[PDB]
Order: sequence, then C-alpha cells, then structure tokens
Amino acid sequence: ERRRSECVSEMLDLEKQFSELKEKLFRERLSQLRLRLEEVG
Amino acid sequence: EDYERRRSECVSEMLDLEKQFSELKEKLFRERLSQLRLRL
Amino acid sequence: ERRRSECVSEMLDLEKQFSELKEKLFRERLSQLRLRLEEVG
Amino acid sequence: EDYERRRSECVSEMLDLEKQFSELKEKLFRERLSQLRLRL
Amino acid sequence: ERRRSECVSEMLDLEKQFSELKEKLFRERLSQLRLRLEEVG
Amino acid sequence: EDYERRRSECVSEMLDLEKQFSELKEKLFRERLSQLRLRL
Ligand SMILES: [Cl-]
Ligand SMILES: [Cl-]
Ligand SMILES: [Cl-]
Repeated sequence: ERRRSECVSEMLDLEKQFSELKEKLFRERLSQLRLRLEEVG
Repeated sequence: EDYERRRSECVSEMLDLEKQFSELKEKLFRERLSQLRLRL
Repeated sequence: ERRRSECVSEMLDLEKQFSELKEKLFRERLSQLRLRLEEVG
Repeated sequence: EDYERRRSECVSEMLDLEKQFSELKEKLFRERLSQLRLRL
Repeated sequence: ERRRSECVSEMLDLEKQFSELKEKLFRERLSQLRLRLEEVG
Repeated sequence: EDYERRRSECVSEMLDLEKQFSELKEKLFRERLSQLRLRL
C-alpha cells in the first residue's frame, strides 16, 4: 500500500496543478473571445 | 458577431464543467489517498 | 516493474471512476439545458 | 431559445467525445497493465 | 523518491499517448462535421 | 446547415484548447520527473 499511496499522492499533487492550468487556459480563451466579440460589435 | 459569441458560449460552458470536474477528481484522489494511508 | 504495475493499476482504478463522474456531470448539464430550452419554448 | 439550444449542442458534442475518450484511455491503461504484469 | 519517479515516468508515458488519442479523436469528429456541413450545403 | 456549423465550431475550439493543454501537462510531468530524478 505504500508504493500505492506514494503514487496516488504524487498524482493528486500533479492533478491539482493540471486543474489550475486548464482553468486558466480556458479563462484566457474566454476573455479573448469576449474582447473580440466587443471589438466587432 | 454571432461567430465570436457562439464560440465564447461553448468555452464558457466547458470552463464551468471543467471547474466542477476538477473538484470531483481532487475529492476522489484525497479520498483514495486517505483510504490507502488508513488501510481502509 | 512491480512498482510500475501497482502505480498503473491504481491509476486505471481512479480513471475508471473519473470517467464515470465526468460523463454523469456532462449528462446532468445536458438534461438541465434541454429542460431550460423547453421551458422557454 | 437559441441560447439554451447552442449550449446544449456544445455539451452533447463534448459528452459524446468524452464517452469515446474514456474508452480509449481505459483500453490503453489495461493494455499497459497487462504488458507490465507479463514483462512484454 | 524512486517509487515516485517511476510512477511519474509511467504516467507521463501514458499521458503522452492519451494526448495523441484525444487530439486524433477530436480531429476526426471535426473532419466529419465539416464534411456533413458541406454535404448539406 | 447552421446545425453542423455550430457543432464544428465547438469541436474546433475544444480541439485547439486540448492541444495546448496537452503541451502544458507534458511540460509539468517532465519538470516534476526531472526534479525527482535530481532531488530538487
Ligand atoms: Cl447557467
Ligand atoms: Cl451525430
Ligand atoms: Cl482564433
């Protein structure tokens, strides 16, 4: 179980970072699209 | 622009669902981590 | 390879659950949207 | 409502693609697990 | 750290393949939709 | 067909974001792998 818990801990720690990265990436694309929408009018 | 608008709606929808999924994945990871550490 | 197979087994077991969670989450949002669509008419 | 309709189409499209991806990820996990267990 | 690095190496190797699979899956669906769009006209 | 068009825009948007995410995930994996191998 120790090999298993160290693996799961590591992946939780990475997934926490991947989640933040994905949300920030989507938010930037959403902001870019909303700005472009405005610029066209 | 309908074009920019439709694309923004798609991205907003997926952004909101991703935020919720992330929570759920993190919940499941921590739950399993606890279970392994407590031999449950 | 044993440390590796225990890591992969653990992650397959989690990913099986994450997949179900993601599909159920998308399905609920799809049902909510279809109901709202109907309610507006 | 075009608004609710467009959003529902986006979510349905992504739901269907996610269901397929999940299958493929599970396939690859099991394949690698087998290979490691059989030293292949 | 060795149990941890072997776990992370394994998962990086899988995620590299999952990424390719996801992009190819999305591309095929995009091509199918664009063809259908054309066929309707 | 507006129908096929809207769906194609949603998929194209998500395809482009997925390609970028994959890069970022791979970057983070390699960075952590290096750090663990170098005890950093
Ligand atoms: Cl809403
Ligand atoms: Cl279809
Ligand atoms: Cl663009």
